[PDB]
Amino acid sequence: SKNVVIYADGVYDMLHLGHMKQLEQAKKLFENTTLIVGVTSDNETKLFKGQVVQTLEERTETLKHIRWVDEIISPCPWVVTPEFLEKYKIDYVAHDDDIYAWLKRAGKFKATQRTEGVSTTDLIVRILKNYE
Amino acid sequence: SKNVVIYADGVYDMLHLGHMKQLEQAKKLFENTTLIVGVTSDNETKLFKGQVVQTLEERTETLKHIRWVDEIISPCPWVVTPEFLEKYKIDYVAHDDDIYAWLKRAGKFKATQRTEGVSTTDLIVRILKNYE
Ligand SMILES: O=C(O)c1ccncc1
Ligand SMILES: O=C(O)c1ccncc1
Repeated sequence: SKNVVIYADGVYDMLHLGHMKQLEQAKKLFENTTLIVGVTSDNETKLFKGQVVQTLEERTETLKHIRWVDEIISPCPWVVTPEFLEKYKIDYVAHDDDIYAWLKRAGKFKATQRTEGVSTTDLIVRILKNYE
Repeated sequence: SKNVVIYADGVYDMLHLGHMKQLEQAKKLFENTTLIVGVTSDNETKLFKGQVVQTLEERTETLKHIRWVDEIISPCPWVVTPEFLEKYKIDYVAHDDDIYAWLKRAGKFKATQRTEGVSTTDLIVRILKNYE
């Protein structure tokens, strides 16, 4: 039945299994979907969120290799607007966890979940606790 | 035309863009392929190659999220045998760079290439040279 357009934005820095579980989840919200991933720009991220270690090109080249990803918007806008939804014909925005209030109010919000500990920072911890 | 079975084995530890470029390359050796990825066991790797930081389960869960990967054998045998080719009906083995001599001799070897510097170890270097 109807193909549903899903939009998930993020930094997607040092992409780990937690990101991928999230993308798979968005991708499978409905039986027939197109998953659009948005990749935040270097400057906006570092100005609003924090340090990023991978460039925009690098963070986006990786997402191209993920099975669940159908389209990539890179760079994507930092805030999602109603115009943005209409331009890309987006039916739902998928993200963890108001700045999402207006999307919930419109019934266009689908919550997805983070997976803890599986991150690339916590992997060096493992390498490092080879040493007392 | 004919669907070609491709087999690429590896450790696939802390999967980076270099691994993924390799898998994409194997996947696209022929127009119609099935790419089988083999994931080496924890013990055999640590006994023959070196330390691995991710478990077998973890290294395999990640590969499931890669677009190019059609089938996963986990754990895969450490050495590839002619029996192994017949059991999984494999037409070509894809790997970098003899222990591949017999496969070349049989015309069943397809070379793929590593991409340098894009590895997860070299990313902490980048984080770290935030400090003089
Ligand atoms: O990663 C995030 O929370 C984010 C997503 C989209 N725009 C800005 C930040
Ligand atoms: O990563 C490798 O070189 C390897 C591949 C398959 N069997 C053992 C080692």
